[PDB]
Amino acid sequence: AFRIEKDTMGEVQVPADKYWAAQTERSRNNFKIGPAASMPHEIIEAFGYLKKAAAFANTDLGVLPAEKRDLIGQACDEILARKLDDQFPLVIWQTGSGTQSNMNLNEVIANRAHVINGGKLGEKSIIHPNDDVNKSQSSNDTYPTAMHIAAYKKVVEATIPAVERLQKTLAAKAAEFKDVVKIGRTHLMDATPLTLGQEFSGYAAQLSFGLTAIKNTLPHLRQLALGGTAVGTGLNTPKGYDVKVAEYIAKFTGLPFITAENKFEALATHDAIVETHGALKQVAMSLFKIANDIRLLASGPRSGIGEILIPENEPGCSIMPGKVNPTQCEAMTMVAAQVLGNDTTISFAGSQGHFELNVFKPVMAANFLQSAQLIADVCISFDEHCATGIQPNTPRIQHLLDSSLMLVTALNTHIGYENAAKIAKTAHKNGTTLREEAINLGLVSAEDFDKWVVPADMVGSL
Amino acid sequence: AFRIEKDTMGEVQVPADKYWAAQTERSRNNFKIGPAASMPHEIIEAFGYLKKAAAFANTDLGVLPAEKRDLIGQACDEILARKLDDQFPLVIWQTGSGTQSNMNLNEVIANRAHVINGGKLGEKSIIHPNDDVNKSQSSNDTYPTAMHIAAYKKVVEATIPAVERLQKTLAAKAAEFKDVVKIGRTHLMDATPLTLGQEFSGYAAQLSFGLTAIKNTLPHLRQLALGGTAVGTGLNTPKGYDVKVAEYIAKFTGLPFITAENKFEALATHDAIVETHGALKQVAMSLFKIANDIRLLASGPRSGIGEILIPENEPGCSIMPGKVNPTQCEAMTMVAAQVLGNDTTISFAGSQGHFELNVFKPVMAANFLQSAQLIADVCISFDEHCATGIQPNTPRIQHLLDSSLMLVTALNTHIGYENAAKIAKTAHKNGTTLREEAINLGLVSAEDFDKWVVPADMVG
Amino acid sequence: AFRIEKDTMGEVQVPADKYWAAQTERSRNNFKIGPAASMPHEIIEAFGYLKKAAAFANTDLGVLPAEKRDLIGQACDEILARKLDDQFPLVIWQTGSGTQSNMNLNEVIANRAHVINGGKLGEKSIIHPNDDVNKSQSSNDTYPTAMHIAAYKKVVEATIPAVERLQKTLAAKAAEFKDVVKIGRTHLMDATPLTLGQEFSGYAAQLSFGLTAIKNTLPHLRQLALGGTAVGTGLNTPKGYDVKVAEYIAKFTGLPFITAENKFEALATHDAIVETHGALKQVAMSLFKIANDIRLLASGPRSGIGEILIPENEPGCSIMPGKVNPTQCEAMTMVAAQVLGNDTTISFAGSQGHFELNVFKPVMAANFLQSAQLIADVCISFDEHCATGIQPNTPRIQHLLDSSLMLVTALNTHIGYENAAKIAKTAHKNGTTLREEAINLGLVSAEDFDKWVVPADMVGSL
Amino acid sequence: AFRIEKDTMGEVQVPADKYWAAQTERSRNNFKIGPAASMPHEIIEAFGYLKKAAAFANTDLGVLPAEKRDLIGQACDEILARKLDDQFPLVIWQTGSGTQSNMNLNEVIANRAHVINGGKLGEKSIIHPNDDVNKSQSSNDTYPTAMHIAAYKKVVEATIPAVERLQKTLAAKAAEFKDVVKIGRTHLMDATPLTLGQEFSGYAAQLSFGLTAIKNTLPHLRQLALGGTAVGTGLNTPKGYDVKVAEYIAKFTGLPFITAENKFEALATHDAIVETHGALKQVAMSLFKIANDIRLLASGPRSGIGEILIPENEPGCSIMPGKVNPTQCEAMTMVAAQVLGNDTTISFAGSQGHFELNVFKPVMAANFLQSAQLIADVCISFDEHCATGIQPNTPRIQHLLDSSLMLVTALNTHIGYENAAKIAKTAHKNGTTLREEAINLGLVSAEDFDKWVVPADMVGSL
Repeated sequence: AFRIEKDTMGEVQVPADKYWAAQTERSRNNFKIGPAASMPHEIIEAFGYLKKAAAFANTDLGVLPAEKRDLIGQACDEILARKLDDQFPLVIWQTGSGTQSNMNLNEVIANRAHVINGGKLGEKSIIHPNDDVNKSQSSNDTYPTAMHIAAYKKVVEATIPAVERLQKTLAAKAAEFKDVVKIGRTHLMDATPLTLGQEFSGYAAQLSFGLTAIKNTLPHLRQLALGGTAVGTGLNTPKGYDVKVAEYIAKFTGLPFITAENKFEALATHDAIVETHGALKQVAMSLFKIANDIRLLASGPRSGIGEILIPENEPGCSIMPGKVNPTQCEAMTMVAAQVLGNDTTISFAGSQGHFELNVFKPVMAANFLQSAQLIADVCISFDEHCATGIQPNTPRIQHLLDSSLMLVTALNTHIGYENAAKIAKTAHKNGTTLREEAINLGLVSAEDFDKWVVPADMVGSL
Repeated sequence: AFRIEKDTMGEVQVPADKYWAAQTERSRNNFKIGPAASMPHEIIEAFGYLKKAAAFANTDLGVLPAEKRDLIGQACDEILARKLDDQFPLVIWQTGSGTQSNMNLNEVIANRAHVINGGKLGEKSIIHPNDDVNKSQSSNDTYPTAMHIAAYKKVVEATIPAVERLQKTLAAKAAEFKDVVKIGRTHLMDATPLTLGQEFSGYAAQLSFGLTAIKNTLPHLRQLALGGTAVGTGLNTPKGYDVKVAEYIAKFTGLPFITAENKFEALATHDAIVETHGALKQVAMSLFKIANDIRLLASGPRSGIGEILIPENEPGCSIMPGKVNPTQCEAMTMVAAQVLGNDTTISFAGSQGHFELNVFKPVMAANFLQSAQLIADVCISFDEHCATGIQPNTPRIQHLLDSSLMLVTALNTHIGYENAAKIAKTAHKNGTTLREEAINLGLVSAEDFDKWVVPADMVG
Repeated sequence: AFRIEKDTMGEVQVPADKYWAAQTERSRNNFKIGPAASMPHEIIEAFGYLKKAAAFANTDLGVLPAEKRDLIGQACDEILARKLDDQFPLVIWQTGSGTQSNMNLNEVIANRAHVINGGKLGEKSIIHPNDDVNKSQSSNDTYPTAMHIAAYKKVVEATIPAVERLQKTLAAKAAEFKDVVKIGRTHLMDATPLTLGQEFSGYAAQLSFGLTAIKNTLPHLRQLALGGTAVGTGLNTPKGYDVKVAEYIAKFTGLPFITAENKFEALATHDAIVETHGALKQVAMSLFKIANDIRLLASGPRSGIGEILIPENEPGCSIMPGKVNPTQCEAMTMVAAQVLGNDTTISFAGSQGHFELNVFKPVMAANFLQSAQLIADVCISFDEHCATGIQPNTPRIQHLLDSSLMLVTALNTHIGYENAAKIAKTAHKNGTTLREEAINLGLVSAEDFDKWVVPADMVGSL
Repeated sequence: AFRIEKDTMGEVQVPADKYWAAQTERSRNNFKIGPAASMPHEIIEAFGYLKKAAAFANTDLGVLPAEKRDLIGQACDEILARKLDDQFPLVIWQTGSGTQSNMNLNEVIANRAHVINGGKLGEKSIIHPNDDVNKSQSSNDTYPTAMHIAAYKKVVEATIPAVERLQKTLAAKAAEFKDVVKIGRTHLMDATPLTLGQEFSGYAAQLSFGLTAIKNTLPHLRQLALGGTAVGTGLNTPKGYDVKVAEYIAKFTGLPFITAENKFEALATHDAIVETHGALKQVAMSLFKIANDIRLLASGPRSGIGEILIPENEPGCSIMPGKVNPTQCEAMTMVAAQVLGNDTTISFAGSQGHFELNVFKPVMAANFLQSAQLIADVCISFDEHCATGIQPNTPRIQHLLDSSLMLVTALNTHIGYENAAKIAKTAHKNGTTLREEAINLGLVSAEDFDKWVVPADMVGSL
C-alpha cells in the first residue's frame, strides 16, 4: 500500500507507512546497487546533529520561526535516539553529492514533524523539506559536514582510544619483559641479543608515533563545510550563519568543530578525509607488522620459533585435533589489508573533484568510516584476547639465545671483524661452539671469551 | 536462555534455540569486529553446496553411511533454500582460514540433522560436526572451494550478463548515431571530426575486450581446492574423492567446476582470485572512463559541452531548483574507485601466504564478491536509467563541429602543416573563421577552401 | 654553441651538433622534471620500427616518393642500431600524448636524412618532419603503437622466458625433492606432513598459471593504434594503410602485430596495458610468496626454521661477522612491492581518458616497461643465484617432522577427532610424545600407533 | 684489468682502477636488475655526511685515532663534492638492508683514504672498511639514517619551497580575480555564481593544508637510527655516541636531526617514511584536482569551456596545425598518478618488517625520493610555465554565466523552492530567460526580480 508524494519532477508512489517522500523513493528505486540501506548510520546521526544546528542557527538569525525550529529539533532528537532507523533506505552508490540522503533527511524530518504536531502523514507538512528543513543549506555543505562529524567522532571516540589501549599494553609488556634476554633476527637470520622488552618497546613506539600522526590531522578534520551552500559562496545564508551553526554542532556533539577556513576547498575536495585516512593506513601498516611478529614469535608449538605464549581462545582446526592458531593476529592482518585498499579508493576519489564539487562523497565516507571502525574493533579484540596475555617461554628463549653464532659480534672491538668472522665460519663449518673455535684458533683465551661474550651485556652500549 | 555445547577446549553457553554449538559461539563472542554476521551469504551458500557434495562423495566411497548422507543432504537443502540464515552469525574478520565459518556449517548441519531425525537441541547429535559433516575435509580446502564457487557463480550469472547488457546498448547506440558528425577533443581541446557513433563504438569495444579479459580468467577460477585437506596432500581422503566431489559440486551448481591441478597452489595462494579480480578492475577502469565521458558530453546546459541528452530521473539539487545531474554516471565512477581499492586489498593479501596456507581468505573473498556484485548492479542501473536513453543534441553538435579551428587539418595534404598552422593561429588571434584568414593570408582560394574543408569527409 | 631551428611558434636555439630541432629543444627546456632523457629507450626503439613501416606503407600506397622512404629508412636503421641514442633528451613527464617525443623522432629523422643525403645541419631538410616523416600519422596513434611494440617485445622476449626459466627450476626441484618428507605449517603452526617436492610443486604451479594469465593478454596487446591518426577516424591516411603498416611492423620486429579492431579504443584508453600489467602483477604477488617462503625455509641457521640450505653469494653483514642473508629473496620481494604500486599508477591513469585521447601515455609506458624488465631481471638473478642451488637440510627437516603433535591427524579415521585431540593436548601439557600418551590413555596400542602414524603415508590419500 | 680484493668469503677480481672492493664487486655482479647504479645519488650523499659524522663522534669518544678520522673526512669530502660518482655502481634491488651500499661506502672510503695517504690500489688500506670506516655502525642503522637525511633534505629544500612557490601564485591569482563573477559548475552542470578569485582561493587553500600536513611529519622524519647498530641495542657503540653523532649530522647538514627515541622502531620499520609519503600523496591528489580544473577551464578554445587563458609554450600537435594543449597540467596529473603508485609500494613495504629489521629499505628510499623530487620539479614547472600566466577570458566567462538558469536559486527565500523550480523548468522548455517566465507565471514582479536576482550578490551571504 502506497500514497502519492510530489517533487518538482512529478508524482511518485511512496510506501504509505514511511516518513520519507518522493525524492527518497526515487533514489531507493533508481540505485539498486549493493545491499539495501548501505549509507552508514554514522552519516545519518551526523545529519541529525547538523539539521538541528541549522534550525537553531536559522531561528537565532531571524529567518525560521521558533515553532518550526522546535518541531525540526524534536524530529532530530528522535533520529539521534535511533528511533527512526527504518526511515533511511538509501545506498552509498547514489548521486556523488549525497543529495538523495540530504533529501531523505529533509523529507523524513518534514513528515515526522507534521505527525508530532498532530497532522496526518501524506498531507502537505506544516514544515517544507527544502524551504524549512533545508533552509540556508545544500547537499553540498551538509553532506561534507556529516562526513567530518561522523569521521572526527569515530576517530576521537573509538579509533584513538582503541589504539591507545593496545599501545599501553605493549609499553606495559616492554617494562614486564625488560630483563628477558632473547636473540635478535635480521633478514630472518640469527643476529645479536635484545630483551623481549626492547622488542615490545618498538611495538609500543610504533603506535605512539601513529597516535601523534592521526592527532596531527584532527585540526583539518574538525573544519565544517556548513554555510558554503551550493558552490561555497554562502548564497542564501544569513550573515554569521557559518560560525553560529558550527558553535551549535560543537555544543551538541561536545567536540571542537569550527567553520571551514575556505568553503571552496571544503566542497571541491575531501583533502581532510585523505589526510586523516593516510594516518589510519600508517597505524594499519604498523599494526600488520606487530601482529605478524607476534604470530611468528608464537609459531610452533614444537617446529617453529615458540619464544612467546599467547592466549589459546578456541580450537584452531577442524581436522588437526588440538591445534591452536594465532586467530587475533590474522583478524588484525586482514583489517590492515582492508585499510590499504580503502586508502587507494579514498586517494583516487580525492583527486577526482570537478570545479566547485567533489562528487565521490558517499564512497569516501563509507571507506573512511569502515577503516576507523575496524581499526578500533580489532585493536580492542587483539588487546583483550592476545596482547594482554603474551608471556615469554623462558627455556625456549634461552636455547635460541645461546645458539646464535652471531654472539661472536662481542669480539669485534677485541680482535677485529676478520678474526671474529674466522671464529663464526669455523664453528658453522664444524658444527661446534664459538668458544671451542675461539680457543682452537688461539684468537681468544677461555677466560676472555667468558668475560666478553655475555648476552646480558650485549643489550646496551660498551 | 542458554544451553551447554562442548568443544575440545570445554563448555560454552549457546543461545538455547540456535543450531550452532561451542565453536560458532566462541567466534561470535571473540571477534566483535565490524557489523555482526558480515561473512557473505554467497560463501554460506557455497558451503551448502560443497558440504552436500562432500557427504554424497563420502557415501559413494564407502566412508559415510547413506542415513547420515541424507540428513546432511536435507540440512544443506534448507541452507540453500534460505531457511537457516539466522544460524550464521560470524564476521569476515575471524581466523584468516575461515575455520570458524567452516565449523559454523559443521555445527549447524549436525544439530539440525539431529532435530530433523526427531532429536532435541541440547542432546548429543546423531551426526558429529567433525567426524561426519567435516569427514574428508579441512577448513583449508572447503573455504577456498566456497570462495571459487561463490566467485565463479557471481561472475557468470551476474557480472558478465550485466556487462554484456550495457555492451549491446553501447553497440546499439554506436549504430543509431553512425551519421551524427561531431567534433573530437584530444587534451580536452577542439580537434578533427568523428561520428558520435564512432565515439560510442570505442565504449562498446572497451567492454567487449573487458568481457574477454574476464572470460580468460575463468579456467583457473573453476578449479576447486576440495581434496587437499590440511596441507594439500589429501590426508584422510579416500582415493578418487577429489574428482568425485568436484563432479557433485558441478552437478549441484550446474556450473563447470573441476578439481584443482595443484592442491598446494590451491591452499597456499588465492592467485585465481587475484587473476579474475585484476580483470574486474580492468572493466571498472573502462566503466569509469565511459561514465566520465557521458557526463562530460551531457555537461551544461550552457556552461559545458551539452553534445548528448541523458535521461532525467530525479531532481538534481536540494537548493538549485530544476537542476538535473548525471547521477547514474556518478554511481558508476564511485563503484569503479571502490573496485580499484578492492584490487589493492586482494593483491596485498594474495602476496601474504605462509608455507601451506594463505590465511587472508575472508578479506579476499569479501572484497571479490563486493567488486563482482557492484559491477553487476551499476552496469544494470546505468543501462536502464542512462545508456538506453542517450540521444544527440543535434543543433549543439553542429555548432561545436563548425566552430573547431582544427578543421584546418583537412588542408595538410594540399598546402602543408606550416601553411595550415598559419591559418588556424591567425583565425584564433583575430577571432575570425578559418575561411576568412585562408583568403586574407593568400594561402587558399575561397573555392578551394569550400571543396577541401568538408567535416562530413573527415570521419573515414 | 647553438643553431636556430623554427616551429610554427617561432625561433629556438638548438645545440648546434644535435639532430633534434625546435620542438624537441622546447620540451627539453619546458619539462625539467626528474632525470634528463628518462623516456625509455624501448619507446624510441619502437618509434624507430613504426616510423620505418609508415614510410614504407606510404610509398607502397603512392603518397611518399621512394627516395624519401629510403633516407627515412636509413635514419630509422641508425636509431635501431643504437647509433643516435644521444639524440633523445626528453623526459617521461612531458605532454600526456607523447607528442614531444614523436616530434623528437620526426626532427631527428628529418635532419639525419638531410645529412645522410649530403646536406649540412642548419640547412632546411629535403625531408619535412611533419609533411614527410609524420605523413599519414599522429602522436595519438604513433605513441600507443610505440607502447604496444615495446611492451609486447619486452613481455615475449624478456619477461616470459625469464619466468619460464624459474618455473622450470621449481618443477625440477619438485621432482628432485619428491621423497623428502617435511612438516607442513598452517597459520605458521605445526601441521601434517608434505614432501619438499609437493611444497615446491605449489611454487611451480603458481608460475605456470601466471604465464597462462600473461599469454591470455597478448592478443589484446599485439593490436596497434597506427592508422587512427588524430581521433581514430584515420583522417589523412591512404586506403589500406592501417593493415599495410601493421604488416611492415610484424615483418621488421618478427612479432605477430595486427591493426587494432577499434581505433577509438586504441586512442582513448590503454586498457591493453592495464590488462597485461594486471597479469604481471598477478605473477609479482606469486613471486613475493615464493621468495618469502624460501627465506622463511632458510631462516636460522639455529634460531629459525632452517629446513633448506640456499647458495651463500656474499657476506651478509658489516657488523655481524660470518652472517649470510637470503639477499636474492629480498630483491624479489622488493621488486614485487614495486610492481604492485606500478599497477596502482597504471589502473588510475587507465581510468583517466577524456573523449578521443588518454593523455597519461608516458607514465603508463614507463611503469609497464619497468615492471616487465624488473620481473625478468629478478627471476633470472633469483634462478642463477638461489633457486638452482636449493638443497634440503635433511636432519633438521627430520627433527621438525617428528616433533609435530599434529602427526596425530593420522588417528582421526581410527579413534575420532575428540580422542585424537586428547592425545595431542596430553602430549603438549606433559612435554611428552604422541606415542607415549596414546599408550598411557589406552586409546591406541604401540603396534597400531606405529602402523597408523607414518609420515611417509600422510602425503597422499587413505 | 683486475686486482684481487678479499672479504670473509674469499677472493674477488675487482676492476683495477675502481676504489670499491670485494663486496661492491660481488653485489655489482649478483644483482643485475634494472639499469646499472640505480641506488639514488641522494642516499650516497647522505652516507657521505653520516660516515664523516661517525668518524668525528668516534674520535671525540676516544675509539678512533684523529689521523684516521682526518682520512675518512677527506674521502667523505670527495663523495660530497661529487668527485667519486663512478665508484657507486650498485642497484636499488640489492639486499633489502642496503648492506651492499653500506659496504660500497666503507670500501671506497678505505681505499680512497689509502691513496689520499700516498698508498696504491692493490695494497691493504691503512683504514679498515669494517673496523675503522664502519666503527660503531651497522648497515641496519646507517641505511635508515641515509634515508632520513636524504628524505628530510629533499622535502624541506626542494618539495616544500616548490609547493610554497605554487601556493603563493594561486593566492596572488585568487586576489587578482576577486572581482570576476563566473558560473559555478556542480556535477559538471550549470550552478550558482562565484568569483574566479574564490575558485583559485580553493586551490591556494588545498596547497596551504597540504604544506601543514607535510610539516606535521617532519618531527618523526628528523629522528636518526644511527647508534642502534645491528638490532637497536647500540652494541659496539661508545657511551653518548647516538647523541654526539646526531649533533655532527645536524652540524654538517645544517638541519635539526636528532637521535631516534626508539632505535628498535628506527630499524624494524620505516613508519616515518610511510608518515611523510602519506602527506606527499595528499598534496599530489590535491595537485591532480587543481591541474585538471585548469585544463578544463582552459579547454577549447571554441568548442569547450574556454573561461581562462593559459600561456602557449609549444605547438601541441604533429597533425592538427596551430593546436596548443595544456601540457604542464598533463605533466602534473601524470606525476600525481606516479606518486599514488609510489604510496602503494611504500605502504606495502612498510608493513613487511620482520623482527628487528625491515629489509625493504632501498625500494622505500627510491619511491620516497622519486615522489619528493617529481612533486618539486613539476610544481616549479607548472608555476613558471602555466599558473603565473593564467588570465580570465572575460567575454567568454560573461557569455556562460549570464545564460545560467540556476541564477533562479536567488528566488528561494522570496517565493520558495517549488515556485523557483517552475520558473527554471518553464524557461528551459521555452528557451526563454528566468525573468520572462518569472513575470509570465505571475510569481515575481519585474521590480522584485531585478532586485532579488543579482549575480554579483550571489557570491556572498543574504
